[PDB]
Amino acid sequence: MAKEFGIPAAVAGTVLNVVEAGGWVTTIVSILTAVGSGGLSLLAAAGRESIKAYLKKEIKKKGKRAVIAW
Repeated sequence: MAKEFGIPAAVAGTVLNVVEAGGWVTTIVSILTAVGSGGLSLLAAAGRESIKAYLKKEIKKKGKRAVIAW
């Protein structure tokens, strides 16, 4: 999230913790839109897939720590 979208670690970790805790898509969308261009770019990258499901799969694929770095 940091390297490919410029999203800071504190925001990225919050978002992924919300994902892992089973939080709401609305919460994730609000945080990402509020962080600006980087969050908008991550939302764009998800395509039509729920941003929650997309990040959940990224965590399964790479591990949470690496998703934060990404």
